[PDB]
Amino acid sequence: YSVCDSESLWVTDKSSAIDIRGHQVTVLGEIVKQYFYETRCKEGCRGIDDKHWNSQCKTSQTYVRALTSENNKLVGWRWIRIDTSCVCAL
Amino acid sequence: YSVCDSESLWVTDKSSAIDIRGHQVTVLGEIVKQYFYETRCKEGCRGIDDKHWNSQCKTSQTYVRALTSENNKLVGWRWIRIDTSCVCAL
Repeated sequence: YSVCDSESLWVTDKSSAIDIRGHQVTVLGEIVKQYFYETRCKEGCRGIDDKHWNSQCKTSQTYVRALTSENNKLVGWRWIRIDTSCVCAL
Repeated sequence: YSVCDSESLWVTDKSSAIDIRGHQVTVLGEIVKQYFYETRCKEGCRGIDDKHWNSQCKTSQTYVRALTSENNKLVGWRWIRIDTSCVCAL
Protein backbone atom coordinates (compact mmCIF):
# COMPACT_ATOMS: atom_id res chain seq x y z
CA TYR A 1 0.00 0.00 0.00
CA SER A 2 1.35 3.52 -0.84
CA VAL A 3 0.69 6.73 1.13
CA CYS A 4 -0.07 8.55 -2.14
CA ASP A 5 -1.73 7.34 -5.32
CA SER A 6 -0.23 7.84 -8.73
CA GLU A 7 -0.61 7.06 -12.39
CA SER A 8 2.17 6.46 -14.91
CA LEU A 9 1.79 6.86 -18.61
CA TRP A 10 3.63 7.28 -21.96
CA VAL A 11 3.44 10.87 -23.30
CA THR A 12 3.56 11.21 -27.06
CA ASP A 13 2.21 14.70 -27.40
CA LYS A 14 4.76 16.83 -25.49
CA SER A 15 5.92 19.77 -27.59
CA SER A 16 6.88 22.42 -24.98
CA ALA A 17 8.63 22.28 -21.55
CA ILE A 18 10.54 24.35 -19.01
CA ASP A 19 14.34 23.61 -19.05
CA ILE A 20 16.84 23.82 -16.15
CA ARG A 21 17.48 27.55 -16.86
CA GLY A 22 13.68 28.24 -16.47
CA HIS A 23 13.19 28.88 -20.20
CA GLN A 24 10.25 27.59 -22.30
CA VAL A 25 11.68 25.40 -25.03
CA THR A 26 10.22 23.51 -27.93
CA VAL A 27 10.51 19.76 -27.53
CA LEU A 28 11.15 18.09 -30.88
CA GLY A 29 9.17 15.13 -32.14
CA GLU A 30 12.04 12.98 -33.46
CA ILE A 31 15.67 12.27 -32.61
CA VAL A 32 13.20 7.22 -33.63
CA LYS A 33 10.44 9.32 -31.98
CA GLN A 34 10.85 11.37 -28.84
CA TYR A 35 8.33 10.52 -26.20
CA PHE A 36 8.45 10.43 -22.39
CA TYR A 37 7.40 8.22 -19.44
CA GLU A 38 5.91 10.27 -16.63
CA THR A 39 4.15 9.57 -13.41
CA ARG A 40 2.07 12.02 -11.59
CA CYS A 41 -0.32 12.07 -8.66
CA LYS A 42 -3.86 10.83 -9.17
CA GLU A 43 -5.92 12.43 -6.38
CA GLY A 44 -4.26 13.86 3.50
CA CYS A 45 -1.88 10.99 2.84
CA ARG A 46 -2.61 7.35 3.71
CA GLY A 47 -1.25 6.11 7.05
CA ILE A 48 -0.45 9.63 8.25
CA ASP A 49 -0.95 10.80 11.82
CA ASP A 50 -3.23 13.82 11.03
CA LYS A 51 -3.17 14.64 14.74
CA HIS A 52 -0.40 17.28 14.82
CA TRP A 53 0.39 16.32 11.18
CA ASN A 54 -1.10 17.72 8.03
CA SER A 55 -0.37 16.13 4.68
CA GLN A 56 -1.17 16.48 1.03
CA CYS A 57 0.12 14.47 -1.93
CA LYS A 58 2.27 16.32 -4.36
CA THR A 59 3.69 15.30 -7.66
CA SER A 60 7.47 15.73 -7.90
CA GLN A 61 9.52 16.31 -11.07
CA THR A 62 13.02 15.59 -12.26
CA TYR A 63 15.41 16.48 -15.11
CA VAL A 64 15.85 14.32 -18.27
CA ARG A 65 17.63 15.35 -21.48
CA ALA A 66 15.45 16.13 -24.46
CA LEU A 67 16.22 17.23 -27.98
CA THR A 68 14.69 20.70 -27.86
CA SER A 69 15.04 24.03 -29.72
CA GLU A 70 14.26 27.64 -28.89
CA ASN A 71 13.05 30.24 -31.42
CA ASN A 72 13.49 27.21 -33.63
CA LYS A 73 17.11 26.91 -34.94
CA LEU A 74 19.49 26.14 -31.98
CA VAL A 75 18.44 22.45 -31.85
CA GLY A 76 20.21 20.47 -29.16
CA TRP A 77 20.05 18.52 -25.93
CA ARG A 78 18.85 20.39 -22.84
CA TRP A 79 17.66 19.29 -19.44
CA ILE A 80 13.87 19.63 -19.18
CA ARG A 81 11.74 18.68 -16.27
CA ILE A 82 8.88 16.11 -16.25
CA ASP A 83 6.60 14.54 -13.63
CA THR A 84 8.27 11.51 -12.16
CA SER A 85 6.49 10.55 -8.94
CA CYS A 86 3.91 11.40 -6.22
CA VAL A 87 5.16 12.02 -2.67
CA CYS A 88 3.56 13.11 0.57
CA ALA A 89 4.21 16.51 2.21
CA LEU A 90 3.67 17.09 6.00
CA TYR B 1 8.67 18.49 5.62
CA SER B 2 8.71 15.17 3.64
CA VAL B 3 7.74 11.73 4.98
CA CYS B 4 10.88 10.26 3.42
CA ASP B 5 14.35 11.73 2.97
CA SER B 6 16.17 11.70 -0.33
CA GLU B 7 19.26 12.87 -2.12
CA SER B 8 19.54 13.91 -5.77
CA LEU B 9 22.72 13.92 -7.73
CA TRP B 10 24.29 13.99 -11.24
CA VAL B 11 25.67 10.57 -12.30
CA THR B 12 28.59 10.67 -14.68
CA ASP B 13 29.88 7.17 -14.22
CA LYS B 14 26.94 4.98 -15.33
CA SER B 15 28.07 2.37 -17.85
CA SER B 16 25.56 -0.50 -17.35
CA ALA B 17 21.78 -0.65 -16.66
CA ILE B 18 18.72 -2.89 -16.89
CA ASP B 19 16.41 -1.94 -19.85
CA ILE B 20 12.60 -2.33 -20.12
CA ARG B 21 12.99 -5.92 -21.47
CA GLY B 22 15.03 -6.86 -18.31
CA HIS B 23 18.31 -7.10 -20.23
CA GLN B 24 21.69 -5.74 -19.02
CA VAL B 25 22.86 -3.17 -21.53
CA THR B 26 25.94 -1.05 -21.88
CA VAL B 27 25.23 2.63 -21.46
CA LEU B 28 27.40 4.71 -23.78
CA GLY B 29 29.44 7.68 -22.62
CA GLU B 30 28.62 10.12 -25.44
CA ILE B 31 25.70 10.94 -27.73
CA VAL B 32 27.72 15.92 -25.80
CA LYS B 33 28.21 13.50 -22.87
CA GLN B 34 25.59 11.12 -21.55
CA TYR B 35 24.97 11.53 -17.87
CA PHE B 36 21.88 11.18 -15.67
CA TYR B 37 20.06 12.98 -12.83
CA GLU B 38 18.85 10.54 -10.19
CA THR B 39 17.32 10.77 -6.79
CA ARG B 40 17.28 8.01 -4.33
CA CYS B 41 16.41 7.50 -0.69
CA LYS B 42 18.90 8.58 1.95
CA GLU B 43 18.02 6.56 5.07
CA GLY B 44 9.26 4.11 9.51
CA CYS B 45 8.17 7.16 7.56
CA ARG B 46 7.72 10.63 9.07
CA GLY B 47 4.19 11.55 10.13
CA ILE B 48 2.95 7.97 9.82
CA ASP B 49 0.48 6.38 12.21
CA ASP B 50 2.66 3.34 13.20
CA LYS B 51 -0.27 2.11 15.29
CA HIS B 52 -1.86 -0.36 12.83
CA TRP B 53 0.48 1.05 10.14
CA ASN B 54 3.97 -0.06 9.27
CA SER B 55 6.09 1.94 6.87
CA GLN B 56 9.49 1.96 5.28
CA CYS B 57 10.94 4.37 2.72
CA LYS B 58 11.67 2.94 -0.66
CA THR B 59 13.37 4.41 -3.64
CA SER B 60 11.29 4.21 -6.82
CA GLN B 61 12.59 4.12 -10.42
CA THR B 62 11.36 5.17 -13.82
CA TYR B 63 12.23 4.74 -17.53
CA VAL B 64 14.35 7.27 -19.52
CA ARG B 65 15.87 6.72 -22.97
CA ALA B 66 19.60 6.17 -23.12
CA LEU B 67 21.99 5.52 -25.96
CA THR B 68 23.01 1.97 -25.08
CA SER B 69 24.46 -1.10 -26.84
CA GLU B 70 24.48 -4.81 -26.14
CA ASN B 71 27.37 -7.17 -27.00
CA ASN B 72 28.68 -3.89 -28.31
CA LYS B 73 27.51 -3.24 -31.93
CA LEU B 74 23.67 -2.68 -31.96
CA VAL B 75 24.00 0.90 -30.63
CA GLY B 76 20.68 2.67 -30.20
CA TRP B 77 18.10 4.22 -27.91
CA ARG B 78 16.49 1.94 -25.33
CA TRP B 79 14.46 2.58 -22.22
CA ILE B 80 16.56 2.00 -19.10
CA ARG B 81 15.50 2.49 -15.56
CA ILE B 82 17.07 4.87 -12.99
CA ASP B 83 16.29 6.00 -9.43
CA THR B 84 13.94 8.94 -9.53
CA SER B 85 12.41 9.42 -6.08
CA CYS B 86 11.88 8.12 -2.51
CA VAL B 87 8.34 7.17 -1.45
CA CYS B 88 6.80 5.63 1.64
CA ALA B 89 5.30 2.11 1.72
CA LEU B 90 2.65 1.07 4.35
